[PDB]
Amino acid sequence: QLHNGLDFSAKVIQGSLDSLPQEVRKFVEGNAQLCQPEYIHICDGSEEEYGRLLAHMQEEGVIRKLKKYDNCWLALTDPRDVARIDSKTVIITQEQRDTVPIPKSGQSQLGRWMSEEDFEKAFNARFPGCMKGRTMYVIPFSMGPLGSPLAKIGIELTDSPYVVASMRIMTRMGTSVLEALGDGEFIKCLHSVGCPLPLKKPLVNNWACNPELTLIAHLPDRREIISFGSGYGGNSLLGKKCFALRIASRLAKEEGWLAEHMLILGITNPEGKKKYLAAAFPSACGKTNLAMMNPTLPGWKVECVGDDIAWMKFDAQGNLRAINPENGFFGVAPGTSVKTNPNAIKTIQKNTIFTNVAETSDGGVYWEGIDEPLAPGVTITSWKNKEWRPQDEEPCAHPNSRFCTPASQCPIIDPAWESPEGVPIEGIIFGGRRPAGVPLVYEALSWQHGVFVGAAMRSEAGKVIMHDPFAMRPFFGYNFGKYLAHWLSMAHRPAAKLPKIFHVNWFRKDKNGKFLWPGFGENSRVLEWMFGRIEGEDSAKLTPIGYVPKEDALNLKGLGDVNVEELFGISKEFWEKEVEEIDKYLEDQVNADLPYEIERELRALKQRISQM
Ligand SMILES: Nc1nc2c(ncn2[C@@H]2O[C@H](COP(=O)(O)OP(=O)(O)OP(=O)(O)O)[C@@H](O)[C@H]2O)c(=O)[nH]1
Ligand SMILES: O=C(O)C(=O)CS(=O)(=O)O
Ligand SMILES: [Mn+2]
Ligand SMILES: [Mn+2]
Ligand SMILES: [Mn+2]
Ligand code: NA
Repeated sequence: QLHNGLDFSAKVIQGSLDSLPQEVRKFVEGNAQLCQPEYIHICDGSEEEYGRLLAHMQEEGVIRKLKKYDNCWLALTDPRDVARIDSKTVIITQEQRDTVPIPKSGQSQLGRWMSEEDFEKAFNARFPGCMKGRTMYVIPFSMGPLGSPLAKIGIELTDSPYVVASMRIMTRMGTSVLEALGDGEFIKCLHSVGCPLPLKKPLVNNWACNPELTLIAHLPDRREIISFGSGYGGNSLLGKKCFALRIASRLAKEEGWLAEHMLILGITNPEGKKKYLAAAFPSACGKTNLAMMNPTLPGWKVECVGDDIAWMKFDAQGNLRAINPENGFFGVAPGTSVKTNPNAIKTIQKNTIFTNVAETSDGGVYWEGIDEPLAPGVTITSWKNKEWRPQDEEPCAHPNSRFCTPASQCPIIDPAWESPEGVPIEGIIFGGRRPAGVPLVYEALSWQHGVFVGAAMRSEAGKVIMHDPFAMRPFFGYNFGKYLAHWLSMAHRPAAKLPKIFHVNWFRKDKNGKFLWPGFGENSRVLEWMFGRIEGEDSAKLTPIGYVPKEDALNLKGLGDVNVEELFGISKEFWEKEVEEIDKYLEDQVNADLPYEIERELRALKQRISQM
């Protein structure tokens, strides 16, 4: 330097720029030059750092301590910033077609491309000076066990202490990650709440955000994620959806693996045999309930590897090995109860951050569907920081409110959940909310059929049934047609042991709007059937849509009131409509990039339905 504006050492309040690997230093200092933070804090991941940052947020009114529990905390947000926001989420590539298929007639629902030129303008209108008066925290983090051949490293720069705290839970972060990285590659993650000091606009609820300029961008060819204006969830905790789905799905395509919106569980039967399964359901369709299931069937055990994201790669032996790249659960709070998710209830009463839930007067948490009475006298403060009564029209918790809890605390966390080699997946499950037409469970006829089943996924949002292929509609890092081809190519991998593919529906309803299946821990009975089918058991009957359980194949003991005929009913009329809708969707949305085999599976299903 000819002056003193490029070396930021004097502003470092933890760590040392000299200690960092050369490329990490360049990333930090270049963005410090741009965003103009007051200080730079290089995170070490220590309990001391974590304790002190929580206390600082507490001092500032940014979080409250939940005194009923052990080291639990509550953040209430600006109501403008409450959710991952797909409408302001983009992927930048040279050519649009690499990001989304060019649709035949419509607008793509499979992604949102932005040109390099448009992104440069958007970036320049946002980031220069955006951290003025704030600390830039440098978060070194591993997605996956440290040392796993399947793990990847990120560096997230943020001006949000809430993001630091939450990333310590949801990733493996701190000094050991810098040491593991050395001069290797890493995903560059840049985040700002977009509220430089002095504040140009009012701060609502002590929650810094800039909704008008919110933009969550992914630049896969530059290995960069750049996020501005939201402090919330998937928009700010950049390891989770940004990295471990959007960027990682593209990396996966390049490198021969898969990055999916799937839980991973281990299930052990009464004969002491264990298998791992993965399942892809959309948001609001119960991955976290399944991943942590307390099975009702005697002698069965479920253990949780992860509840949301799976990274999977065939090894040299042909086994599909999966890791959970996360380090915690970022679970939807409302609807979580002792009956719907008793293992979550156990997990979240220590070392857990809650966002947008209600607070009880004794310092506890509350939400819709907690299904748990309060003692007379105990009152509730809503997520909008107002007194709230059970008879009020508004909910006490935001519908997308979340807990953020360490995975190591889960009482059924799988003993191999941090195994660097991953766990061998033997079945993959698809599913969504279908109130009509779709049976409780069916099994695909082939790998190709099963990829089609993933592709054809639909789920209830006046009710609207929308498409959500592979539970990845918000999350494809690249052209969905090419993603299909990538999944199909797995069948041609020498020695591959391709898992059995199933589709489930927990949500079928009778004519009165009542669920036909009780669900939750009773889903263990469906898992039992899958288990047997993986073992080769003669428990399946062929239908037009795939294999279903034979009469009397499901254990229905302790239920008895279940209407199996309606629950497993397959209507020609319904399935004719269904195939037409899938046809129209794939034709428009995937168009010139629809693989031959998926078109063939569509034709085959239409043909089988035609013979009913
Ligand atoms: N009827 C029924 N509902 C279920 C079952 N399992 C989960 N649910 C419902 O699914 C919702 C909870 O699922 P979420 O935690 O939002 O789903 P998720 O897949 O983990 O979502 P993300 O965390 O956003 O990826 C609640 O409405 C539950 O009542 C089931 O077996 N039967
Ligand atoms: O939306 C999902 O599927 C999530 O798991 C929440 S967030 O991480 O996108 O905020
Ligand atoms: Mn979940
Ligand atoms: Mn999710
Ligand atoms: Mn093929
Ligand atoms: Na707040």
